[PDB]
Amino acid sequence: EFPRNCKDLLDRGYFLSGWHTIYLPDCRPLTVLCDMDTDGGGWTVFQRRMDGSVDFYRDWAAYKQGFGSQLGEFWLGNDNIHALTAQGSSELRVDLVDFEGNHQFAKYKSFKVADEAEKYKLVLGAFVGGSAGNSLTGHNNNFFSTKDQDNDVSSSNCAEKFQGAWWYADCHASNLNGLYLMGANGINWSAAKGYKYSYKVSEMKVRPA
Amino acid sequence: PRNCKDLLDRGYFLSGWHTIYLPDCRPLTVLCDMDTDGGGWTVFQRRMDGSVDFYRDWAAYKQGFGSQLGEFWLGNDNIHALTAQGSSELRVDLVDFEGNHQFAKYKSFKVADEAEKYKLVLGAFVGGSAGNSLTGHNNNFFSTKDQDNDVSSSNCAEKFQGAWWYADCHASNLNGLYLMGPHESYANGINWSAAKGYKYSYKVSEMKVRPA
Amino acid sequence: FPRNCKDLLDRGYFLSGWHTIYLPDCRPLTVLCDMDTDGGGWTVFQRRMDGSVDFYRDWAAYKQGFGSQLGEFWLGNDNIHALTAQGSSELRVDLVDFEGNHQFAKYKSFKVADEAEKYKLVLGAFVGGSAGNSLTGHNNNFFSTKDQDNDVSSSNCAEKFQGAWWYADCHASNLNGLYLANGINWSYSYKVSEMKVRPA
Ligand SMILES: [Ca+2]
Ligand SMILES: [Ca+2]
Repeated sequence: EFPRNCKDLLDRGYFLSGWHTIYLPDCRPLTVLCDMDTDGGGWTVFQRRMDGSVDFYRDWAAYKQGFGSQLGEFWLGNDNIHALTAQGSSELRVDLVDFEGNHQFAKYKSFKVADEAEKYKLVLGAFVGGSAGNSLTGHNNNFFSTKDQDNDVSSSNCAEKFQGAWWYADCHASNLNGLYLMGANGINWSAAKGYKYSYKVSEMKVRPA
Repeated sequence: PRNCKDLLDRGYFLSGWHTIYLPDCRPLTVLCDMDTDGGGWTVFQRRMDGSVDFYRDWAAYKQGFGSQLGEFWLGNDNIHALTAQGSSELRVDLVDFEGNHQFAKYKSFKVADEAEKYKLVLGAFVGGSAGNSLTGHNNNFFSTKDQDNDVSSSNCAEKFQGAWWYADCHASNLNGLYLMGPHESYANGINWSAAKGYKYSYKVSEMKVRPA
Repeated sequence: FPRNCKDLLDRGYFLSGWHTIYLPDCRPLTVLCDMDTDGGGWTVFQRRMDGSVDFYRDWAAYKQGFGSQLGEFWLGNDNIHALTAQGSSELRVDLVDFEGNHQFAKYKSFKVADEAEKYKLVLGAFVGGSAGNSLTGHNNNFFSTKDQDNDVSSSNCAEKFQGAWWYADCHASNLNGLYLANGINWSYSYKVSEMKVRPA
């Protein structure tokens, strides 16, 4: 019928991950990538990196709308992410695979992204656990920044300096939306300042708690 | 459409995911191979990079798991449903690490219902450059690490890390660990034996069926 | 209602992906929409990326289309003609070399005639692109396959360069040639190729 999230789809027999249309709070249809395999399944994937084929060094407008390909890398769009997390309580999961096939993850108790008027402010709950480490520690309430709209608290333009949009505060390292390095490689996710971690694949996803 | 063959006849010339309806009319999105050996094949297993964990339990293999964007096991209940009626042929398409396509084709293929433990009902091997690795596997029950149904004293699924229609296992199979060996051409990816004592490594595998 | 990827883009489909559009004869066709590159709304009719698909096929194969939505494909000459038979359409060729460098070639006008006209190439001016005009001087050329030689060269161009294309008097391989230099060639070897159209 009118699935409201990937969890509803999973309950309806959809055991394989894939794209499906779900209906947002205002019933706006949105085709999203459902992770039906990982940690119970029913996760709506809003970010995916895997080979650096997609340019993520985009402006505010692009991140607002979303960009990329369903066949590969993408950013679902901030308005969409806000819409997906505005209702109820949602948990955040970050799934990563290093360049040797090791899967690692990080999970957060609650995750919400405010609307554009609030600069897509990140409302992040407690770090639940995960082999990947808590790279988003202290990021609760950080506003979103893109190369053309610096809403971070650093003297440098974080989004430019780390070539990517994120919920920056006082930036010191690149993140999952940074440049996909080739020949550190891929993208970074580290909980320890001064130490980078290279991942080939990244997926940020949400599911009602 | 009740299968990919109906879709092919319907004009769907490109391989890809489409919805079909099992006998009970319950919809199921399946990967159709419309290119290989005349097209119309319904793919129930696909491996390509070892991104998906195939060391799963009976419940997992029963329902199916993985991703439409990559590796997956369509699900034994689904596979049974797809092969329960009439006669279906089985095709296994592999690609080694040097890009060479190899295959194995069987005259008839069917997976029994869960009641009969998804027993493999395999007809005659009709040829294929990949060799007949399923030789003498007909009537074998399906075994997963948690649901042991082979005719051995050991739990084959565990020893070779992977669910399969084991009898008395000897080597790994298409559902085993996707190895990352030091050598790319051999002892890498997944195994399918061309003949007895001669194992070969494959980077990609697809198991598919088509009504005969 | 959507007649092409531009219609889909305009209706909220911002991510590239496969969607159903309706051709002039109203028959549905699932096509790959590039919603990202150069304004988006491009209908991709050819894609190469790893050499997994055999492109050395006959007239019938190229006429209907072949390949996989999950990878490499040729949408089909009848479909390409159908997609460009009305109004004016732009052609874009997006390529990626073996190091990740994206390059492109863009043409102001592009159309593939019907089968009676041997899917003749109707190509407008080269609007630009980092990849250079490799289709230079191919306007009005017929499409040729290994079993249907419609070129002007004494030899069988499609066979000689193992791939179907709008050959004149062949001299090199093209985007529909053997995927090996590695990969495919465009007047330079590339790992990924996408040919796409959008109404102008
Ligand atoms: Ca700043
Ligand atoms: Ca046993």
